[PDB]
Amino acid sequence: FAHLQVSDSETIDLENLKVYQKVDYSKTAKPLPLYRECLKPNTEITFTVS
RNA sequence: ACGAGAACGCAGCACCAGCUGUCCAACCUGAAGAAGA
Repeated sequence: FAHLQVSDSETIDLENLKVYQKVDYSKTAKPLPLYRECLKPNTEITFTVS
């Protein structure tokens, strides 16, 4: 990494935003208090990482 | 009633002329918002 040059991410789309619920997996799908807006699927982002 | 008396070592004259406090040098190195809210 100290000889690698990782860069930032490029543009992430604005029309691909979709709020989602966080759920539990332990033998039941009980919702959890914290929610968050997220990014909807089938979105493509690009980089320039060499 | 003195080898004496009288007699400015004084007058004119720029410590001055030319000369980059410059040249080289990355404020740089190493470091996830996860996690049982």
